[PDB]
Amino acid sequence: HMEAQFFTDTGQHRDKNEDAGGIFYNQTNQQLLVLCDGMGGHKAGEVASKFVTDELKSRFEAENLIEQHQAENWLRNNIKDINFQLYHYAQENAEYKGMGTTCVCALVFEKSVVIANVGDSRAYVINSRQIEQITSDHSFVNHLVLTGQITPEEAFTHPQKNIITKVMGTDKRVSPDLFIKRLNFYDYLLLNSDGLTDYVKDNEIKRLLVKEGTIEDHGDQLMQLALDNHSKDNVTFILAAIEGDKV
Ligand SMILES: [Mg+2]
Ligand SMILES: [Mg+2]
Ligand SMILES: [Mg+2]
Ligand SMILES: [Mg+2]
Repeated sequence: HMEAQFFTDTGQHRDKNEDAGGIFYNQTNQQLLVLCDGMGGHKAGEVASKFVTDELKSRFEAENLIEQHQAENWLRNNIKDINFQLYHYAQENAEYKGMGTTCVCALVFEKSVVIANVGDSRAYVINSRQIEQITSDHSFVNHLVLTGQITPEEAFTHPQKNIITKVMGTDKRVSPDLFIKRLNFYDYLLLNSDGLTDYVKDNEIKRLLVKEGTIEDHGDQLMQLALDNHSKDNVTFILAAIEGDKV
């Protein structure tokens, strides 16, 4: 496990916080990082994001040991099952129909992390020289950027800029993206909702994290930066320190 902390804020421009997440431990104290952005454009976004977070917490705490070679399958299978359960929970309740959430999550190992992603929340690794986004946004504007139809600068003002193209809960099937990332030579692992990176640029995050400070120092400063940039969304992230391999 890593030293890690969860940070969330409703933001100045939202009535409710539909983001969710947490840092959970299984029976041998392995660590699972979870972050979910519940959909505000649809009903009951906080129900959906906390449904997925609660399910991942309960399922992970019931495990004794998930070794690195089992992690991709554990995450893929549990995300698919949770999506299935959430879809039918929504179908069975008219006030929830259409609800959904992103999910980015990470199982932590000594030398690596295994990440699953559905939606436009993000995972990054950062060191003093670079910041690498591990995940790829399942968003309509990312589709437009990757197919050459708009520039990445246009995506921030596009009328469909908040639309996402893979979401938990909205269909009985989902295909999460799975990533394995070696942690060697990185300093921080960051999971975040788009309320952060829609308003704070990658190089701003890198510059903040290369400064001295504890995880709580960095997280409070990073949260204040998103708010100073007038984020119009809920802002949530987990910041985790990667321990340099000792001599
Ligand atoms: Mg949301
Ligand atoms: Mg977005
Ligand atoms: Mg370093
Ligand atoms: Mg959001």
